[PDB]
Amino acid sequence: SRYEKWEKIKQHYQHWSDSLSEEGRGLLKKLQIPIEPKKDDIIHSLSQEEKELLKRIQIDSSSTEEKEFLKKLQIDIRDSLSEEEKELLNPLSEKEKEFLKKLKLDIQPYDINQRLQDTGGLIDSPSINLDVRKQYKRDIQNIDALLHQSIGSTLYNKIYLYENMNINNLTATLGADLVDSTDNTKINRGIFNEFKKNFKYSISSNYMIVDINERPALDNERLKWRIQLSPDTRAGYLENGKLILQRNIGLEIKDVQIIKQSEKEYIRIDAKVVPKSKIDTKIQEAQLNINQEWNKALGLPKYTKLITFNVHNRYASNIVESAYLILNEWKNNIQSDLIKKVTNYLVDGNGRFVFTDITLPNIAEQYTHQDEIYEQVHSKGLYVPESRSILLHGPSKGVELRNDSEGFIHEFGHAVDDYAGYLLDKNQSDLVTNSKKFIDIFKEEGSNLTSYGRTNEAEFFAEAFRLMHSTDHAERLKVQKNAPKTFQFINDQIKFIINS
Ligand SMILES: COCc1cccc(S(=O)(=O)N(CC(C)C)[C@@H](C(=O)NO)C(C)C)c1
Ligand SMILES: [Zn+2]
Repeated sequence: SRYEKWEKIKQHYQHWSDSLSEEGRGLLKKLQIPIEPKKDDIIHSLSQEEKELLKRIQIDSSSTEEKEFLKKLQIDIRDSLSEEEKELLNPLSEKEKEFLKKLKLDIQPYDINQRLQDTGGLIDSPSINLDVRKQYKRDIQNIDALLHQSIGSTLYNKIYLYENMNINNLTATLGADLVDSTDNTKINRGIFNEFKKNFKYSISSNYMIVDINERPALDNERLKWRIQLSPDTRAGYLENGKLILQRNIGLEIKDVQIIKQSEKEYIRIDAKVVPKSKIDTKIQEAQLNINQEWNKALGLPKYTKLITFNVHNRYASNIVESAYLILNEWKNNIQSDLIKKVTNYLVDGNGRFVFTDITLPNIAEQYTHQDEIYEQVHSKGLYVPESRSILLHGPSKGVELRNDSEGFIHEFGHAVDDYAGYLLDKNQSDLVTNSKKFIDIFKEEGSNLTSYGRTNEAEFFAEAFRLMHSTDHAERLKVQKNAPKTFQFINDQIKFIINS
């Protein structure tokens, strides 16, 4: 019985609940309901030239919510003028982006669970204001102290706990086409099998909030987790039949099936709570294995640390399994000599291929070279010349690209750009796209390739490189055709690098 099971759990935690102080309850409430920014106070703090700038700016050219909040911000600023003006109003200026980069630090909500997920538990990551960073730390530590009572040896194997979830949260890449296009009540059997094949374990770095009784799905809640706790899993009762689980727990995926609820298809994920260290072990074992493979394959020292698994979140095992596929497509589409030469260069600078489910501003390969948070970047992928590293963020959705394999190759094009400029002058060590020859090439052919390739010389080069190494024959030819100077320039650098 649903209501019986509910009361039985509430009872188990009744003394715990009644013992909560005023600050303890408010802390638990603040966690469930994050404190949103005050858009009135934000707008008030802007100069009226910045308001006009924020009024007419196309904000999506830069999170979706950040753009949605800014659009919520813009709409609130725009609701004082004409109807005709608003209907009319419906890359960036370097004045515009430079403005948004500083505005991003003022619109961040105080969200404990989000701070944990983004950092993967590494809350000392210098990606937010120090004072706020210390505030999260106090709350998190205090919540840890609150969640001290375990589920117990009696209840752990007599109950199931449930969690409805949006697919895009795990990976927005597969979430785009896991629902059948022809029939949205159906799940694409193809993607499901791959999804199921690579999900063997999961990690929760924040506080999971689960339902005692299964709640009917909302709009984009196509994932329905069924969780069995372990006897010493620490938790707390929340009002309206919910449990808050301790942070830093591991989940073994026991079964992934397609089920039917109300003539619509959902994915059920059965998972059992295990020690997080047990899963961290499997991750570290996988990290050492993939490095052993690629050290031999690349002609590198046996113990070279090149590939990093910075994995802390709910779709952990796929981040691991995707890195294998990504590097394989990378190996297949790029000359082995171009690869070895450039990779050895990265290793000289103690570089890494970082595959992670935490946000890039919280990746040490970035923030140790980027002190200003307004210069810190989150995106699907990145190349950081200061650390000679490629960073790839699994969960997020990427701009204009299909899979992550194309994303990595694009990032590798950045390393090629780097290495080309180094060989050109080993004392200056600048990017070859900063050379005047390529600059003029960009001024001409810079608008022929992909939309994002129009951003700058470095980006144009990377996009060009990616398309020149695509599996699609047509897109290789488009570069050779629409950007012949760029096409030849890269082949020049590739020849240059190999013959070193
Ligand atoms: C499905 O994955 C797609 C994907 C893979 C890798 C990176 C990204 S990206 O973040 O959108 N991205 C631009 C794209 C076109 C490479 C970043 C970038 O120029 N890196 O060097 C750019 C925003 C800084 C997306
Ligand atoms: Zn790029």
